[PDB]
Amino acid sequence: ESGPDALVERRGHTLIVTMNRPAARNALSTEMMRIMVQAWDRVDNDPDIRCCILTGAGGYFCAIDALLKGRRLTKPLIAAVEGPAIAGGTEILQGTDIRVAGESAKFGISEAKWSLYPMGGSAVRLVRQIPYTLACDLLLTGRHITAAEAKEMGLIGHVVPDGQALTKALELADAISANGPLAVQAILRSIRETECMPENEAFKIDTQIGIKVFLSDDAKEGPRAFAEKRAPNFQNR
Amino acid sequence: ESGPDALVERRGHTLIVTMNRPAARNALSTEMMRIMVQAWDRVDNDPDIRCCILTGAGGYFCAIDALLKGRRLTKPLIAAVEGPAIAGGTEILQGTDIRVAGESAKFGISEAKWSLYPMGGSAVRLVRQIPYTLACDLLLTGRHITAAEAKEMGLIGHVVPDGQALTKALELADAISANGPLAVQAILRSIRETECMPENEAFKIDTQIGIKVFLSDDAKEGPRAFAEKRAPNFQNR
Amino acid sequence: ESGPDALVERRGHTLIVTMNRPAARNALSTEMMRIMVQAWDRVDNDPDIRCCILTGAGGYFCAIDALLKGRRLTKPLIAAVEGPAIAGGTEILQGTDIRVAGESAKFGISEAKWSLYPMGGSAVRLVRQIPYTLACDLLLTGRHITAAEAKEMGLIGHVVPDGQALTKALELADAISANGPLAVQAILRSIRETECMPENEAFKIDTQIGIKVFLSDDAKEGPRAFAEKRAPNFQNR
Ligand SMILES: [Mg+2]
Repeated sequence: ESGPDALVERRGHTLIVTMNRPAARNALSTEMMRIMVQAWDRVDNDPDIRCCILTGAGGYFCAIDALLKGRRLTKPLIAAVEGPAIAGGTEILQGTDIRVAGESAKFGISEAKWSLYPMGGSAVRLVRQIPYTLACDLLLTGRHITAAEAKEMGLIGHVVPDGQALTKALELADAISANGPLAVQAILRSIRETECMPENEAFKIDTQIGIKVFLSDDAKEGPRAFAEKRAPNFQNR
Repeated sequence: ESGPDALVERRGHTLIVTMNRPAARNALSTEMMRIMVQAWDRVDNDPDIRCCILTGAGGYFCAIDALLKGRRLTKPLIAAVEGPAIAGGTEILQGTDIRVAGESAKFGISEAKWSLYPMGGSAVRLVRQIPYTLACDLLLTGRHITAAEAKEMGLIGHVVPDGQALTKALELADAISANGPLAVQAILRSIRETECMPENEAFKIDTQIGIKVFLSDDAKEGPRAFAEKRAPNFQNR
Repeated sequence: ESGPDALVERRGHTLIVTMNRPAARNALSTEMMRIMVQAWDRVDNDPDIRCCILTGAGGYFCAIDALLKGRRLTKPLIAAVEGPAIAGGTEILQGTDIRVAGESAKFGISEAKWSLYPMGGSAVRLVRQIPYTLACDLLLTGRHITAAEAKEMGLIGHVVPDGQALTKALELADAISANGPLAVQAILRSIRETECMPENEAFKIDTQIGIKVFLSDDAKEGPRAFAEKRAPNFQNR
């Protein structure tokens, strides 16, 4: 209806991306997606950004690519879900790392009800992120579930009262942003680089990623801060 | 004891396969397995079948291949488990997609207690379908668990009062059968084809499978039905 | 402070390894790690050992390699966790198969708080062992969780009152040790050998491992014992 189809805001080291078509339940638009991709590039390219939050306006969530298919942000992405996260909203959710929902949020992948296909990658990701039979139930029946059920399935990690999803997400982003950005981002890189590698092969990649972190200046600041019984002040190097 | 070792029945678009040796707790027989494999071929070859249900007779579950090892049905398979699903019964369970159990059902892989090995593929599948340490507990101790515990582990998705497992399974099959068969079956195909592929490689397979669905006639009927605010009438093309 | 940095004890077929630096919250030392690796070799080389338990002394857990990175014991390993299992303790935990914790135990991977990296392999293993978003929460925020929360996540399987973790672990080891060691160890071998192999390829490895078990003398003793309605007496051959 009014304004840009996605808003981008900054809060400390956290970049907040708000899908903003509330009159259309934040249904994806091409302008919404262009704003999202450039925010994604901002997250990757700005060393001052340590965390990203994805949310929707107007009591809905959503009902280089869109749902981050073929691309994943190099910094942590927290979903703050209020209200419906159906179809596109649940596919996007699987491209986020940490997941908070309001109590009244709903999840579901309804594409097959209309003989459509989930193009956002749910048929690849969902069985890898929650127990197989629970994933199959969602993908094949297309039924909608509550936030409580989603947490029970392991699809999200936190359920908060309605309206507090963004608040809790910002608490989590504040904890991430206070951690060493080089460590946080190396962990993500390892998770992605080692996917579907048997662990003896994966450990070789993971060990080299880790040793690189230990060679940083920030890896000296962390221990110094702990010995000086004070909070660390990381510089992304 | 009496009758064929497996019964096959039709209910709408759903084919129902009933392991039928209740005097022997539906222990697998070669005649039971031959009847199962030809029912499986019926599911795959009959475009009118959109869903399959596997259950057992007589208050037991079970206590191209048997437990669908080396072969998986190309259409969704729902387990309706009443009573014991031990050893063979829990291996078969892992070849099904959606899983309903009566409250008094029991699960377990007891082979190692007798220095036997689970030949139905549990040592491959189980750690991939539920959390690693829960899978290890089952496989290495051989202990039996309740339906409630199985749902807690993510091994099954639904627990219903005793005797209602098939009823709930038929509700779920009715929802699947009302969905677009080309979409439902492409999702399964993607899940199977992309297994253990890193997601950037998997997404290429998954995208092509999906686009093929969108090119179908049924993918036009689904949206037309929604716009005409009516239920869709799919033709498997 | 006093005594060897790790104790090794035997209870029937079970070898018990106790990280023993309680004054330092059982923080890993090089002497602790040397004692652990030789105990590991004992587990692998002694046919009389059928199960191993890893625990810590003094109401802490821990706060060929250390956390079994690059190496895994060929026999089942049960963690008995009392008190803090932070950082090193939670990485080690992921190299164990069956997991018991006292009610007051705590888990967490805090490395990133100090811009350090989890060198024990958590960035590879954790997302494979529990739901993706729960793993990401732990690894990226570094926050600590209770034993109840860990069981909810699927990170451990059993929560017992404080002080009873080793007792429950010994119950579980007794059940494992009574099972056929050739079967138990083949299951582990299959799990490890088939990791990240698509199941149709994995099943070929898993079938050959299993058939080898069935050719053993113990695979005849198990059925004979059941027919003689008596407990089996396995000889690891
Ligand atoms: Mg997995």
